Amino acid sequence: LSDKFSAALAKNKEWAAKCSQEHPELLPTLAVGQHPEILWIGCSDSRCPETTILGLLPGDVFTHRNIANVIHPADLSSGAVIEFAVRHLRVKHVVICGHTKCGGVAAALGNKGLGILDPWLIPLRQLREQHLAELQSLSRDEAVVRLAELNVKEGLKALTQKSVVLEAMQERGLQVHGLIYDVGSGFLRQLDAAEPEEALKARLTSFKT
Amino acid sequence: DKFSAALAKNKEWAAKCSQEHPELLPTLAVGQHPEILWIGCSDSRCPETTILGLLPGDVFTHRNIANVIHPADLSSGAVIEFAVRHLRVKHVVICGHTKCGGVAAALGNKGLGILDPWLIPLRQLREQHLAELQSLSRDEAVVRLAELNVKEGLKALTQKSVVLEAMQERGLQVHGLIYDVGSGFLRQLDAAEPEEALKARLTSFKTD
Amino acid sequence: LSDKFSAALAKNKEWAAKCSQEHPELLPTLAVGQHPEILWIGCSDSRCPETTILGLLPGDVFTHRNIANVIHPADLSSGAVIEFAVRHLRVKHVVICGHTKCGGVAAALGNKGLGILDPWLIPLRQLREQHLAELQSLSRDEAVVRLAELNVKEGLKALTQKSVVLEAMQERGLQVHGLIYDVGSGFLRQLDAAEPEEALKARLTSFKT
Amino acid sequence: DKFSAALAKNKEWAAKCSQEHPELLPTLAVGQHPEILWIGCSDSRCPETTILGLLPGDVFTHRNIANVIHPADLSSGAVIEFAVRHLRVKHVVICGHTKCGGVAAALGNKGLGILDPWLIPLRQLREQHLAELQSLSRDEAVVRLAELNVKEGLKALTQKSVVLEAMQERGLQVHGLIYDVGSGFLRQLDAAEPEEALKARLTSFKTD
Ligand SMILES: [Zn+2]
Ligand SMILES: [Zn+2]
Ligand SMILES: [Zn+2]
Ligand SMILES: [Zn+2]
Repeated sequence: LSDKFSAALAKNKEWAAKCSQEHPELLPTLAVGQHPEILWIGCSDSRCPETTILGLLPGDVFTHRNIANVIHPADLSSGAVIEFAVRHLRVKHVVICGHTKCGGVAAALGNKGLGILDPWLIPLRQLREQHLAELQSLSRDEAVVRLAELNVKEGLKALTQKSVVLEAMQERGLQVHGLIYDVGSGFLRQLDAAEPEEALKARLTSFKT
Repeated sequence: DKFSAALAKNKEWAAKCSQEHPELLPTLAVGQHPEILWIGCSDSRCPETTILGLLPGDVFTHRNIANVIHPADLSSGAVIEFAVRHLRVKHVVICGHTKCGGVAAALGNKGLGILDPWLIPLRQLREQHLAELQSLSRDEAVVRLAELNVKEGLKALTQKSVVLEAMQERGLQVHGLIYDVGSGFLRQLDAAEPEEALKARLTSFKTD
Repeated sequence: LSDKFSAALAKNKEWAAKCSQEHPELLPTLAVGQHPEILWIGCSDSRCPETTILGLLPGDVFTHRNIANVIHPADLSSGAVIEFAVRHLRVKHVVICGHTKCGGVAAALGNKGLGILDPWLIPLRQLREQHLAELQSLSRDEAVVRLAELNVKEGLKALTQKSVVLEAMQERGLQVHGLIYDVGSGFLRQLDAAEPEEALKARLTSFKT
Repeated sequence: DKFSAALAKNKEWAAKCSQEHPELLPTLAVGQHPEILWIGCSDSRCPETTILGLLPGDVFTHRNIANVIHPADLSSGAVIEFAVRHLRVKHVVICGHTKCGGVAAALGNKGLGILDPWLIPLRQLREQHLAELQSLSRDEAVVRLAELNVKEGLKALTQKSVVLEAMQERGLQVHGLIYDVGSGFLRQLDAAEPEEALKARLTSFKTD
């Protein structure tokens, strides 16, 4: 039965042939330089390929995907992506997308040791501690969704606790957005993700350099 | 507004998926079973699922600046642990690309703030291969250092007990590619190491 | 003659001579194996050498020192020290020691960009944002002290959001302590670092493996 | 017991310091001017200020498991930036030591949880030098890998623009030591590199 790696390289050649036949200017024009307007921070989960689920093309979405779309404030991996997207490509939108049935969110609600995943998941366990009574009042499936939403909202806070982001929000109206992707339906939903404007004033004072 | 345009295109895409693959999304909701972990660049021109002609559920994905594997990076570390031990992917692919902004940054000497520590592995390869890279044009050096970065990434990937375990226990394979953003073609890298190399790595890294 | 490095190697040999003369069994007995009962997490600040300011000897204090004694939850540097000290050496005490006139705490209350220090100092700026009204109500010098104390208390919280620490606290009565070192007087003062008992219960539920 | 005993000994030490160095604490109350950055092991037997016969204010200090320099580690990165750029230390010392638990862990094949990613650089040196280390006794291998770790750390330390700038601008020096926990003596390591090596590093790492 088929080697999925070999099958993928053959499907890549078919995709390159389709590009050459249907849109022969697209890839050569993108090779001159990318100009995406969107930074996507989402989960590595194979069911959440940003460009496919958004109905977009190569060149549209600058992408970071990690376990459970977690923003550790001092993580160089997300830190370097955000610096490059915001300062160098000047994206207009930063999207943090969580998803239903997230294995990283579910791991954080369990109490099994998962080796190197344990430090990675600490931010999710911090949210679990802070919201423990609320999460215990929900079904397992509702708790995984609620913690996924709380994680997206906390990530948007962490994202704005960066001078490069606050500068872009003041200079060009950079927007930040929280989404949940429903792996069962294919639909994205927006999170309210409200903060008092008081919140951003304190953050500006505390973080702009 | 590209954000509101993308949400409208998402709804259209999800509706079309329900009509043209009616079993896909409901079966994916039960559980993912991807056979491939892709480690690639965040570059907007390298969306793994589209360039491979695949579907949602096929590729477990990590994308960062210049597809760099720092040995002790928890972000790539956690992805590799989850993909290899929990999802049991059969393939790990590191994919570099032509016209990589991270590779180009590393060949320059401009300070880029938080990017500077991130790009150290590329500058280590630049130092190690300095005569070879200086013998090339800037455009040729950006390709060459992209290739050297993929090959070094495959070494870093295999200096992990979780990977070495899966290679011996269940035949996990690792692969290096370069994506040409101008042609849409993936090229396989030779990425040769003597078998002697994996023996010393097993001794040095595999834990009980 | 002015070279502090060569002067330090000469003073090292004088110190080795003093050990051989005054306590000839000490270093050979320590060479058999270390048994410190204290893990110290302090600032790199040259004024805070733990073994000297505690009046202790080599072998007494397992030590981590970093900029402003910051505990990033997912930092492998502090993570590995804590794992080794708590699980393998079985220390009885973990001390987080902040200090007066901390340059890292002062940096976090300023708005100058300090390159690679910026991500490192984010937890201090998070405390600044959370306590902004309180810190703005104080003099510059009082704010530097207050933020230094808030940083030690936040570090003790981060330290207990680790299964290895919670396990040792329950199984063998490991204790954790917050101190401030006054660089001008040489005195250590203890911080209260009391938590509502609800807090510790939720942390056990949320973090113990 | 030992915690309350240490607080009482602290007060006695501060009282004795006021009598035997009456200018020291009042000068330190206002600031610090150490000329040395020490990067050493957390090992309780390697307290830098004590083994150097120095005082508070003399040694800006970073201690971690096995004195490992991960190139992109923000913990060591932030210390080096602060010491070199802001305090303008004249010397950076990396000190390894005999009977190092982290070095010994890297030569074993037991899984140690969060220590495993931390110890990768030691296992990379073990792989690179495997034949040489297998030719030695356990005790000789622990010393040899400790020395290889100090030398690799000095390379990582100099692959930083802040260090290279200080070396060129103000003659910052870097030094590798091994501390013998049994004798109390520091030994200097030869730590030779072709001058060719530092030139390629300057080209590859110094920001304009
Ligand atoms: Zn997920
Ligand atoms: Zn790239
Ligand atoms: Zn300090
Ligand atoms: Zn050691």
